[PDB]
Formats: sequence, C-alpha cells, structure tokens
Amino acid sequence: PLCTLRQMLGEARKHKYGVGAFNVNNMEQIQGIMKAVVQLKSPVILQCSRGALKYSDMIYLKKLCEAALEKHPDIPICIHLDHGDTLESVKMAIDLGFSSVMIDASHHPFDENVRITKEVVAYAHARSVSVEAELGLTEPQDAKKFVELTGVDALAVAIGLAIDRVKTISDLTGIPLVMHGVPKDVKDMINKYGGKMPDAVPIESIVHAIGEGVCKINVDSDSRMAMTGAIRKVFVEHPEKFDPRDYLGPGRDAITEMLIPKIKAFGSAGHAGDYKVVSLEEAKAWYK
Amino acid sequence: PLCTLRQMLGEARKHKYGVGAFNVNNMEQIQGIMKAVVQLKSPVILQCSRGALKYSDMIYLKKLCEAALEKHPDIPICIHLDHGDTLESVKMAIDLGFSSVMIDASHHPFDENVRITKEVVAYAHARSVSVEAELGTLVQLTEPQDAKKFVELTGVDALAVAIGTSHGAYKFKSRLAIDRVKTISDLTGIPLVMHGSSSVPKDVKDMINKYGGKMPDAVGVPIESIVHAIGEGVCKINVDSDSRMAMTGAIRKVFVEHPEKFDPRDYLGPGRDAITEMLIPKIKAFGSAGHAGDYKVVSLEEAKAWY
Ligand SMILES: [Zn+2]
Repeated sequence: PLCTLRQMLGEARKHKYGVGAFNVNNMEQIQGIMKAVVQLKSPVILQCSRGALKYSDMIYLKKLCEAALEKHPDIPICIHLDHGDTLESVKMAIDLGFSSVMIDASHHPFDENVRITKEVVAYAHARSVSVEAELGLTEPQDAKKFVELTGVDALAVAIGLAIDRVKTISDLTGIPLVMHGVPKDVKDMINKYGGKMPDAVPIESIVHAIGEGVCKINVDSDSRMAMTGAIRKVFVEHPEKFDPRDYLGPGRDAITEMLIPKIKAFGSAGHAGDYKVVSLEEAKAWYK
Repeated sequence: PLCTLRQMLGEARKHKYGVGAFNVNNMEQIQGIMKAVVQLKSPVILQCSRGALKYSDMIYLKKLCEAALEKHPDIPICIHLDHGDTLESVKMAIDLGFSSVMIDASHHPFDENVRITKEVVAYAHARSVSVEAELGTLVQLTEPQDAKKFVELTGVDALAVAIGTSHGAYKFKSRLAIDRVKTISDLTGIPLVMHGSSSVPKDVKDMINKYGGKMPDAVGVPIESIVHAIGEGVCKINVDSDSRMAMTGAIRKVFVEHPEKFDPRDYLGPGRDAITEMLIPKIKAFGSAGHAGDYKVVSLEEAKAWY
C-alpha cells in the first residue's frame, strides 16, 4: 500500500536496516525495481525528481506508480519527490498523490534553509505527507537544532573515520538519516560495448552507516548504467534487432539483477510484511 | 475521450480518410504517438498486442493508456487489442478497459473462423466494444464474395483484408492487390483494415544503418499505395515497425555521437521525438488530420444500444 516515509524509515530505524530509494523515470525502470523488491519481500521508496516528472509529463509517471501500487498491494511503497526545490514543486507532487517529499535547500545559509524547509513541512504535515530535508562534515548540534526548528521526518547529512559522527547525528536528532548517492560488471560492460564512462567510482561503508542510523539509501546512477550497458550489448551482439522490447527488456532485467545484492546488503529483505501501513489521512494525526 | 472503433472508422469511411493504428509497448512510445496526433488534431487508435500486454504486466500499459486519455481529453482515442487469438484474451482486454478488440482466426478454415469470431462479437457487443476480424492470411488473398458472407455471418465492425502486405521490415525483395479493396468495401459495406503497413521510410532506415545497425534490405509499403487503398475503403492502417525503427535509430545515433551518456532519458527522449517526427507526415497522408473535433464520442455504455 502507499506508505509514508516517516513510517517506513521509522521501522527501518527501529530494526537497524536501510531501505533503498530508487529513482524511476519510465515503465521498464519501475518494473525492474519492483521485481527485485517483490522477490526479496522488501519495502521500497520509488523517487522522482522534478526532471523525471517533466520527462513523463507528470501524468504518465503518476499512473505507472498507481500500477505498481495496484499490482503489488502488499508491499509498502513510498512515492517520493527527490530534490524538490520549492514549495511549489512540493504542492505539485502532493497533488499527484505523493506520500513524501524532499525539500533540498542545503545550498542556502542555515537560516534560509530553515525558513524554506519549515514552510514545506507545514504544508506537507497538514496532509500527512513526510518531509526529508538536508543540511550540508555536519556539526551534530547544528543537525539537532535544524530538526528541532523544522520538524522534518528525515535528514540527509553530508557523510564520510567519523562514523561516530553519523551515530551522534542520529542520536541527537532522534530521526532517520538519509545517504545520497558503481559495480565492475556494469562499468566494464558499458566500455566493452562502446560507452565512455568517467573513471570516477564501497558497500561495506554503507552497511556500516546503516548500523548507526542511516535508513534511506538513494540509488540512481547504478540503475541507469545497468540499463545502458545491457542495451549497448544487444546493439553490438545483434545489430539486426530493432524492436525496443529486445533491448529494453534485457535492460530492465539488468536493473533487477544489479538491485538484488544491494537490497540484501541494506537489510530490508523480508520486512515488507512487518507493519500495517498508515494512510496519509490517518497520518495527519501524527502532526496533531 | 475513449472511443469505439465502430464510431471512429465509421467517420473515417464516410469522409474517405484513414486512421493510423499504432502499436505501443511503453511510455515513450505512447508519448511519441500522442504528440503527433495532438499536433495534427487527429483521431488515433493505440493498439496493444498480447505480447505488449505480457511485456507490460498488463496493468502498466492499462495505466499509461489512461494517462493518455486523461492528458488529451478532446482527442478520440480507441484502445484496441491487436491480434487477439481467443475469447479469453478478448475478455482480458475488455476488463482492462479497451474499447476495441481484434479476434484473428484467419489461420483457421472459414467456418471455424466464423464460429470463433461470433463468440467474440457476442461478448464484445454486449459491452459496446468493437470487433475487428480477419479473412485472408497475412498466401490466401481475400476473396470479395467470401468477405461479404463472413461479415453477414459475424457482424464484425471492421474487417482486416489480405492484399499482399505482411508483418515486419522486409515486406518486399526490392506488389499489392488494391482493386480487390474497393470490391470488398462495396460488398461488405464496412470499414476495412490494412495490417503490415509500415513504410520503412528512408530517413529512418538510413539512420539505423549509419550508426551500426544491420538492416540494409528493409523495405516497407509505399505511402502512395496506402493512400490509394484509403480512397477505396481502407479506414484503419496498422503501423508498428516504423515506430520501432525510428526509436532504435535515434538511440543508436546518441550511443555513437555521445558515448558518455548513460541516463536512459538521454536516448529514449530522442527516441520518442523520432517517432513523433516520423508519424507527422504519415498521419497527414492518411488524411485524419483535423478530424479529431468532428464528432461527439459515444461511450461504451451508450454504444450497447447499437447492437
Ligand atoms: Zn497485424
């Protein structure tokens, strides 16, 4: 059922596991993600940026998310606006039926980040909708003050040695923390088949951080790369094929295969049935 | 609004135009088709084969079609099951909200085709849903007198005819039977459908081959031939390979010119736009442009009275 971020991450915090939050932009991406979380009976957060909403003209993505919610009634599913920039973007998402939003004003000075975030929280909490915010190396007492002044349900913090910082931020704020954004397999495949990926690019570190309070792990690039590597492989190996199902299907399955190990490591496997999901309407009571 | 094939093709037949019926399998393909028909203010048939519904777990495609219906309220849009094989596949499509279904029993002897088709017609007409059937294969070309008898015995709303086309991008080695079309049209009195009608336009094929694809001998139906058939009674023209080639060609181009890109929106976006650009002159040629505002669409519930 549609689930709030507050309830889904509160459960993860209480049982020391993290939930993957996967950016989705079209049908094959949502299908690849849901096959993994359903196979591992894990809750999931589907997230969409304002750009993803533009790409799908808003309505197509809303309807694909309704499809997931209907096809897998027993999986807690949070639909979340990633990297929201303004109250106007938040209103737009809540209107589409989202159950959570991120208001990212972390590039602003502290007081202005608080001002903008507070306004979003008032609007969202009145509808039962959860709010994630960010504060950007983060003094734990500054994190505590920010959460006190704003009332956000979750806090993305600048992470990095200092794992007791994560622990301290989690203990002082008392709320779920979020960790924002590269497999050899995917990387090698893309280059093998014509790609030119940056020389950029550790799971253990993420596991370590979950144990101290990180409850939401954002994954976007990895899925994009899995799909692209799979399509490039079909294009080289079978150049006569032109039906999109012939390369998007393999791309959809690469996403699922790349996600299974991650979900297992984050620890949310098996937890989908742990709690009765609270509706947005019943959630309004949490905020009085 | 959601429209029946009987209404949409009846208008097409009365005014001597044809309506493109485009297979869709996902979001970007629907978006590409809708942008073209909305630009041209034309009717449109979005069709989903049983394979497309498998690919989309049924519900994702049902919801994407709803998104199209909601986003473009004033365009008559028929949601049609392409190449249904059994009454069970037809009940499934109707349950998903479709307004039209094709029952293809053309590979069965005449009497069996008639029997399987009658079963579908009874269930579909009882819900106001239109029915397309096929007599002739694709090589059994359609016999005009037999087509007249089949329609009288089945009551279908539209008949797919066999005149030389076929599915796929390699329809000819380097033709067709359009004289039969007028005769079938006159004898049956109903809208006719032409399957395997992608044209494999030059722009699209050249792009695939320029950027690593291997389709040097792809050949489609010339647009002039389809325009001629429309003038003789063809009202629905099925197009699938052309959209597939357009998307694939555009993705291949991005992959070569910009090997650094790996976000699917960066290549499926250009894919979607290529479908739209490919469809615009085709829709103009079919003659359906500017006709989306011609009639008030009858709901499936009201359409039950027709039967
Ligand atoms: Zn066909």
